Amino acid sequence: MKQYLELMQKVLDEGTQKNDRTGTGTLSIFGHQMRFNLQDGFPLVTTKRCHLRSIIHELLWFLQGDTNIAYLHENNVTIWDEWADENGDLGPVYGKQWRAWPTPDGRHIDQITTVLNQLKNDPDSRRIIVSAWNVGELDKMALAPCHAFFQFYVADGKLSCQLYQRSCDVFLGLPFNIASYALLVHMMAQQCDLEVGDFVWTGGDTHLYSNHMDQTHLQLSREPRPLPKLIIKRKPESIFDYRFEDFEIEGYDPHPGIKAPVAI
Amino acid sequence: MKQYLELMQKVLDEGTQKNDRTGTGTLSIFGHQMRFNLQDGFPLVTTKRCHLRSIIHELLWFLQGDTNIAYLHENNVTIWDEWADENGDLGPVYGKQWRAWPTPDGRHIDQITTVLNQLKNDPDSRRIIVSAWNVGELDKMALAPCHAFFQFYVADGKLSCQLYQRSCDVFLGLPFNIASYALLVHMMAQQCDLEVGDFVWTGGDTHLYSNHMDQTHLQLSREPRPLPKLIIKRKPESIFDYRFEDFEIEGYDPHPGIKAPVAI
Ligand SMILES: C#CCN(Cc1ccc2[nH]c(N)nc(=O)c2c1)c1ccc(C(=O)N[C@@H](CCC(=O)O)C(=O)O)cc1
Ligand SMILES: C#CCN(Cc1ccc2[nH]c(N)nc(=O)c2c1)c1ccc(C(=O)N[C@@H](CCC(=O)O)C(=O)O)cc1
Ligand SMILES: *c1cc(=O)[nH]c(=O)n1[C@H]1C[C@H](O)[C@@H](COP(=O)(O)O)O1
Ligand SMILES: *c1cc(=O)[nH]c(=O)n1[C@H]1C[C@H](O)[C@@H](COP(=O)(O)O)O1
Repeated sequence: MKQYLELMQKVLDEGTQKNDRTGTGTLSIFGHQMRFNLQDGFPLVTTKRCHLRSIIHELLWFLQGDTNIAYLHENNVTIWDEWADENGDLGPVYGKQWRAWPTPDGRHIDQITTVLNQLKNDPDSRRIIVSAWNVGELDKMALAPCHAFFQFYVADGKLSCQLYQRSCDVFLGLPFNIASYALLVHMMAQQCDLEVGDFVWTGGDTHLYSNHMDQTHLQLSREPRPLPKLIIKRKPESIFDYRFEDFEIEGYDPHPGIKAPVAI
Repeated sequence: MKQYLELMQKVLDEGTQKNDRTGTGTLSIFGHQMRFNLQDGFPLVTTKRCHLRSIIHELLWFLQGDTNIAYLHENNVTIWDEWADENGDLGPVYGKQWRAWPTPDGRHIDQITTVLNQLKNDPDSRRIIVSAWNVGELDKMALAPCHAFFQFYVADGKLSCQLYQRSCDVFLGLPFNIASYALLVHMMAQQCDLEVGDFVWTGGDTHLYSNHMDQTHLQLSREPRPLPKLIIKRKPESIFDYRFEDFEIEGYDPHPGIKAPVAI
């Protein structure tokens, strides 16, 4: 995508060399924003082939309130393998926080149900937020939340969403993240009888790993193609009733995929 | 300031009319980001006279972990009066969350001290964050956190900070929020022996209240003056030991003040 390739180039041009947690080294910038008019098409990267099944299953897994990779494995999704324990658990990550944020007194808050009811009963609200950044359970998570905070917004019958990503691996994670959130907005809009608006992505530490330089240069030489179109084939009784089988992508004609190692 | 005045014009140029919680009505845009290089000068609005006295006291109050307006009152600051109860309490708002975020297992996390330790021992960390968005305690708060989540970053010996403000009253609140955080960055940098970098402001629902329109156009007809300079006269033993008297703002020649009603 135009704005994705531009960020990719910006990181190369203005990035500072940093020794990161993995000891791999990164080139990074701090503070960046992008906006995607979802009406213009589904923001799935065309300069390299991305696989929807992993994106879709991870999102459905999140909405289930699940934190164990078992489900992901039943569907051949291996993206979280390197951080799960002997028992396949990742800790109280995204899924647990979305559906059952634990209160200090033992209760649990379901942020997704709250958000649904807000979009339906009070769309003008400036508090339609979901946060995965639970400070009191951070030490129990396999990896701290990358996409950690998002807010919904409704104007002119259109639903927009802004994500704050504290840490962003531009080559591997960013394409997944954008598509995952674009997808959720479509599901939310469908469940709330709203049209899709914009997806605004805001990043904190935005980086390119040193061992992704070749892959980046390769990708930067490819011309972006027209964005695909998402089609939801069924309308479930609720936001928790979607299945992988309900999503179809039309007109996705990307450039060949590019392989790259993950920083553990 | 140039960045601030451009934002106002943007809200006016592409904002949508929205109804709101206060019943006032607003002109609103969703998603915006601006950057202030702190080395260029202290970002205190010059197109209208701002009162640094209240900005400073509110910040020291936050750092103390206080949520009762008594302290503010003994210092003649009345900015939080309309939301305080009979006892002057605001509930577990900013001060409490920054200094004592309650965990489900009975602990309390001091996010300010943790951040300070991170800046000293692991400045390259991508997790130097402070969150006021405690989902489990939102129901006890007089008003949900407007400036809800901020992240620090270090590069080239300079300290940067990005704030995600979920709701923003452009005319009244924003000048306060910008100066407040720029002040926090200076204090943090002085404690960690770092230079001041950039302050990146990101907003969710950014709006102008319907009853601030005349004031807004009056302000926009003014030319910004040179930014003032911030001088810290002492280096306290801890970030919690600053006093109002340690700060001095020089070269501040603002245009006349413009009064506007606050929406409760
Ligand atoms: C974001 C996110 C979720 N995640 C989780 C997640 C967890 C830790 C991380 N760590 C680092 N260093 N970068 C990441 O982007 C990252 C992402 C992902 C994990 C792996 C792949 C990945 O290896 N992608 C391959 C496809 C492999 C496959 O289809 O199985 C690719 O080339 O695209 C993508 C996303
Ligand atoms: C942000 C923030 C902190 N706060 C708290 C705070 C709480 C609720 C809010 N509610 C609304 N609708 N807008 C706000 O900006 C806002 C701000 C402020 C509160 C009041 C003023 C205010 O009345 N502005 C006058 C100040 C006069 C005085 O000093 O007493 C001004 O002309 O600036 C500014 C900041
Ligand atoms: C985390 C997972 C995700 O959804 N998106 C991402 O891009 N990432 C990346 C960021 C970073 O490279 C690594 C997480 O490491 P850290 O916690 O920031 O040190 O995965
Ligand atoms: C809240 C407090 C602050 O520091 N700064 C702000 O700009 N505000 C504003 C935002 C909004 O106009 C109102 C809070 O209302 P709501 O919770 O968003 O409905 O005060």
